[PDB]
Amino acid sequence: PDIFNRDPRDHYDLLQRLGGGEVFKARDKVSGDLVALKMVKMEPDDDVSTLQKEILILKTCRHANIVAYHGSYLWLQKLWICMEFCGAGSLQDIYQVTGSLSELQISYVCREVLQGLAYLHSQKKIHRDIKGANILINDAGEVRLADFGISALARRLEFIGTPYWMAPEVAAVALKGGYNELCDIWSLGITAIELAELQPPLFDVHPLRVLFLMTKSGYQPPRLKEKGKWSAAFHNFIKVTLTKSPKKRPSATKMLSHQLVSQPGLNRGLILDLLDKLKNPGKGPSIGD
Amino acid sequence: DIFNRDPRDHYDLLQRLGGEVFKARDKVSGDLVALKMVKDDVSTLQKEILILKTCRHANIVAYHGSYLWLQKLWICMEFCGAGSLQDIYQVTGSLSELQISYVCREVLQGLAYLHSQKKIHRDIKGANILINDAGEVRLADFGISAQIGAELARRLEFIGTPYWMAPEVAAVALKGGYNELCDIWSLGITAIELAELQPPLFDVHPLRVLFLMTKSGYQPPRLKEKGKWSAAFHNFIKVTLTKSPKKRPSATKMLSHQLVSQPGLNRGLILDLLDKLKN
Ligand SMILES: CCN(CC)CCNC(=O)c1c(C)[nH]c(/C=C2\C(=O)Nc3ccc(F)cc32)c1C
Ligand SMILES: CCN(CC)CCNC(=O)c1c(C)[nH]c(/C=C2\C(=O)Nc3ccc(F)cc32)c1C
Repeated sequence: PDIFNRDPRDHYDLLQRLGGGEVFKARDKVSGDLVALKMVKMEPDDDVSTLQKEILILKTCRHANIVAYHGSYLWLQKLWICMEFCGAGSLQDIYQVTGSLSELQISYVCREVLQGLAYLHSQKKIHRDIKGANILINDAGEVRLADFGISALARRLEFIGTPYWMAPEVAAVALKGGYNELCDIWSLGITAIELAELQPPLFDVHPLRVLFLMTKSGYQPPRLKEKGKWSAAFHNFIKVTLTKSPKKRPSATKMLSHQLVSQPGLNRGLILDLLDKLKNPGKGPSIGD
Repeated sequence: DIFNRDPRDHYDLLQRLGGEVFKARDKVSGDLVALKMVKDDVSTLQKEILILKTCRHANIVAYHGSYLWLQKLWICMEFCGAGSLQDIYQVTGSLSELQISYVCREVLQGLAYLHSQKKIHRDIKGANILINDAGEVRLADFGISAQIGAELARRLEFIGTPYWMAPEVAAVALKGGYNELCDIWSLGITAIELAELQPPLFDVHPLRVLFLMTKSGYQPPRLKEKGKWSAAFHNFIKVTLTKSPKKRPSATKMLSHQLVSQPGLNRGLILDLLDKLKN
């Protein structure tokens, strides 16, 4: 897992707090390469073997659409995860300045996220948290999924020995959990709306009320507010990723052949366009020269 | 309702009932009680105790108070002289159709109440159904039912933004992926257990049973010896054992079923069983 009991300041120069555990911009002391350092506060009763396993899940990822992992540092009951630095931050950080993404910019992001998701799911990993805040953009306009599952089955293993009085739905939860990797496909459909509208659907509704409505029978999956503005391909992409039944929701590899993400002309240049907007968001210079 | 003062001060310890539950006597009133001894978050502990304390119904064991001493938690509960139905049938053998119909009615009254309080028992079985000396039926928690409910309520307060969650993820975040109707199915299995001395598939490996239950085309269990039981009993088993929880009847709905609504269902049927237990 490459977890070093050393102080991270020995190898890296902390530069600036990027966000919030806490993420910092850092420079490699020998090469001068920019990295990101995610600091996670560890409690004393935390199990070491469980931390090594979680870290190794990140370490064993070798895909272009998942942030690269360089190493980890355990010092002062604080874990420092060293990863690929993505200059433009998250898509949430970006759209909060630029406004709504265009249909082609979203199509390219969805394609890149789906490539990341197809790889994770083929390794039996579930991101579990796909949203604008967790999709990073580097200076080249490239898309990376941030780290997942760190400091997040054993309880469910206890009941497994006595299933004889269990209802079929309880037995299904006990054996495979109440969800699988297809939860990420639904989260990506919500993310595509988020990128188009600046908010996920029902964002103005109380957290608890949304949870209740989502579980309530007759629950209708979200849809894009405007119609004509978006192609039939984009509306269908949202409709199929937001399939209510996970038994009917398509896999990431199935989605990769969808018209919205398989169309020609989708490249990081679409994101470099968005980045240009980010660099100069306000109006041009006034008469005061 | 938890105290730091050692329980031996209020109660005289008696014989171990099952392990860890103990029979005990109140030092001032002489009243018999049962003490559940359990060997860490104080927020989750208070949540568990409150679930037990707020259970005030004639078909649910009464809570008296709790004691935290030597890192051990002693939960003082109402005493039921005949122990669990499991303890009983391992001595008497099979219950009759009328004794089962009476137990099912009493359990359903206990469940209708728990379900009305947004509580789920989650471990309905012969082992968790107590019988007192007067032939009355009380639902109990030998295991970790209140712990599960408390742990779920704890996870709810710490549940992050829900807006990107798939509906199935929302269901586990909100209620562990199922609802109160699981108790209805467990009651269906318990009625077979009281009739045959074991739930269906008891002889089959638990991993194999889990795979069998989660497979497509899984047939709900049925009573083995069909001619021994009435059409009403066969039907009660059929409807409580509805595979889909969308079609499974509620505890209030089940209380209007012929098997449990019929006259001549009273504690006298269990008194006959208890005398058989003493014979
Ligand atoms: C809070 C205000 N911020 C201004 C500094 C908003 C803009 N955000 C920023 O600058 C920013 C930048 C430039 N990078 C990141 C984050 C990460 C990065 O590079 N690799 C990672 C790997 C994993 C991970 F989980 C996060 C990151 C942010 C938040
Ligand atoms: C296996 C046969 N054994 C013979 C010695 C045990 C028979 N069983 C017995 O004696 C017995 C008696 C008389 N009460 C209980 C249990 C409880 C009780 O009264 N209130 C509760 C409240 C909560 C709870 F979680 C358990 C009990 C048993 C096991």
